[PDB]
Amino acid sequence: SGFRKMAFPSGKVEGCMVQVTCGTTTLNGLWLDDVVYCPRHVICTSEDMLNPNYEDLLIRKSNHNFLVQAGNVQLRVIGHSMQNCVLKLKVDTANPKTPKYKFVRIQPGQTFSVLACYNGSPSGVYQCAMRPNFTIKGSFLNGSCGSVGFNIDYDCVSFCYMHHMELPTGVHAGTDLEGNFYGPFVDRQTAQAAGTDTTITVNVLAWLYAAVINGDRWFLNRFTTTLNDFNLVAMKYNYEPLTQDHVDILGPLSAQTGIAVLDMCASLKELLQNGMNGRTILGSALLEDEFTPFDVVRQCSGVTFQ
Amino acid sequence: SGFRKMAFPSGKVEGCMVQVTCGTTTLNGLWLDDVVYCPRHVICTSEDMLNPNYEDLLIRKSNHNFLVQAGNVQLRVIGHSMQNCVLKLKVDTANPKTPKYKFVRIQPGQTFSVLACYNGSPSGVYQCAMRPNFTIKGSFLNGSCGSVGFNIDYDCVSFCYMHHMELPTGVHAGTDLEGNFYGPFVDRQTAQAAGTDTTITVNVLAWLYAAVINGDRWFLNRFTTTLNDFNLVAMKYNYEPLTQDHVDILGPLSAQTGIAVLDMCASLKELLQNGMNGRTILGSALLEDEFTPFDVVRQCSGVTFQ
Ligand SMILES: [Zn+2]
Ligand SMILES: [Zn+2]
Repeated sequence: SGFRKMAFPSGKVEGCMVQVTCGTTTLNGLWLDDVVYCPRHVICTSEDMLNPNYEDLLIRKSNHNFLVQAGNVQLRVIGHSMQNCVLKLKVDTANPKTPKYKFVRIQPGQTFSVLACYNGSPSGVYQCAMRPNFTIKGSFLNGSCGSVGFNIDYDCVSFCYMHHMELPTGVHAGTDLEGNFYGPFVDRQTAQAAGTDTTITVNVLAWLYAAVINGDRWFLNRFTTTLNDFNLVAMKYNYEPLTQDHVDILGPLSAQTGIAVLDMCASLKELLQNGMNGRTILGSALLEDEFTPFDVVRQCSGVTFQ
Repeated sequence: SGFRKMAFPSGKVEGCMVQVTCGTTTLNGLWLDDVVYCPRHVICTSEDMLNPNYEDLLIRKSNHNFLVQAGNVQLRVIGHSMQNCVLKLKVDTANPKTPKYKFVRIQPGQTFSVLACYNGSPSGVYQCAMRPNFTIKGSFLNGSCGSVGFNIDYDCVSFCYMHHMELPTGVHAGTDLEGNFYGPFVDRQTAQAAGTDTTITVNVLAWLYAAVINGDRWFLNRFTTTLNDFNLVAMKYNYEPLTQDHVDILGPLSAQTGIAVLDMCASLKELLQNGMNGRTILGSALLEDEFTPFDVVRQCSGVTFQ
């Protein structure tokens, strides 16, 4: 029993981590097989990214302006290519310590674990969601660029995010593992647009099911609703509105608890509409939205495999 | 910038983890050098722990009623001894994958990371505090016994906790790595006393400093106080009262922010005494107490080494 926001174990990743140092400016890369993945602004000492022209900067660099460290050596680089916002760094050896992976483009609302790193060394691991405006609300100090975010199920790591920048208003932006930003963001030091951060409605509902499972089943009430109904309260309070894919994802949670998705929607509104002040759900004074319906089925219910 | 409750990277530990299976009943152990550490109630199928006599149970077992699994094999056990609430399981090989460690008896108020495991395999990692009543507010399903909690600084793992039981009221109890429970608890299935869970006052203060650092410096107010003053509000609201070791631990935080420990105490009271409703601190609607002053200095300030 209990409910914690767990990260995936990070061992499979701590040994894909390396240092990438161009001239100056030191940051992290991901060493898989015989390649190293890193933010292309490693090559920026030029006029900074107050207006950088990456393709013209990158041509002053040769194959061996690029030193990496993996615990202790070099790795010698026998090639490079810029691929949207990522560098690749062809090295001479395959990482003995590479596991099964894919890259994937997570879509907002979903969760991953971040292994925060500084010049190649693990600092910590935390769980996060990609906000509906494709930013993450992270914890990153200077030197953490290139840190990555991953999912696991088997012994198979599904790398999904690479940290690139801190926005001028405290939030974090990055790429998938082939260098396309999430969101409209660019890897320049300019003030970057950023829309409305919505609450991930489907995730809040998963968490209210967790609360019922793990003891706290007394935010429920005696009313019920339609999806059109709830969405007009939803839309109003800055929640992502729900459709039919959400209701079906919630399926077995409604089954193990014996509560219709729609009656759960029904009690959330009274929390969203006329609520405000007092009690407690699974230990939070807020509605949490960084658990997906799968995160819950794990922390309570339905084993995975290993 | 930002502030997250990070766990330590768990790779160093995922490879100290093994399965221990007696007859039936399967749970986790810790495989260090040529020894395996596990809850002694692995040997309980006897009348259950509704009243178990461990020393008489343990004598029906021989050296090789005890099978462990480490990823794939056995480890053959060439000895055993019961040491308070832990088993040891003398095995024939040293874990090739053991790192630098100690055992330590954490004291309430401090934090560690938990690697939640099931029959030898990692599920996840989360950060927690030992509550002042020597329980932890965890997330543990059936089969997680033997999961452990650890601290890191170097490449040196300081194992500090081993999960033993779930109390009848939802909370978790365990031992240090030489088998003495934290708290007055016993490894029997009986209703176990459990005193008042206090808020770790010194940790709340560390977190309010983090909020000032990481943007949120407007819970501060125009008053000040004495330690005797605050403690009488403190005592009243079920906070651990502060002394002089707390004030000094908070030292450099007061230095980087330019705020006297006592003026911080001063604003907390207005939050503790006449407060109630509205705003937001570092994203929480509650006063968080699972960051120690060291956890903060890390997530913001003062690197460690590696
Ligand atoms: Zn970067
Ligand atoms: Zn146990």
